Amino acid sequence: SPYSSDTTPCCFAYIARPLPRAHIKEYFYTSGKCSNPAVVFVTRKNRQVCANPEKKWVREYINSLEMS
Amino acid sequence: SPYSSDTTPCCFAYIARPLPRAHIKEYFYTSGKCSNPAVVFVTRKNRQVCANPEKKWVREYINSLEMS
Repeated sequence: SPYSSDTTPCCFAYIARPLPRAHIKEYFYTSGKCSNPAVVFVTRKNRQVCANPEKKWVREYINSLEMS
Repeated sequence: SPYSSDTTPCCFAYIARPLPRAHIKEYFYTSGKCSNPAVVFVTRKNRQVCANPEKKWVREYINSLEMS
């Protein structure tokens, strides 16, 4: 992008415990304007969380999110 | 902080036009886990925007936000 005036979702920490996919409205990755590329889950309570794609349940949710 | 698993509001761009303080629920600064320290306004539509403190209306809103 050329220019965007909006806060960027940069995640640096990672959660060890998994989250309730049921309460996980949607998620998304983040990088470029950050220190490292990581994932970000979002529940219905506008709650954002940082998760690494090197986990066993993390990639399980992303794959269970974008199905056919 | 020791460790926090949450996306950080890092702003790098800046808006030239001012915003409607009336629709500006609240704002906050951002830095540390970012490239540069900047301000961030938030309207009732959970809309976040990046604003520099070197403007004429920006510091006007922050000062008009935290009054006595």
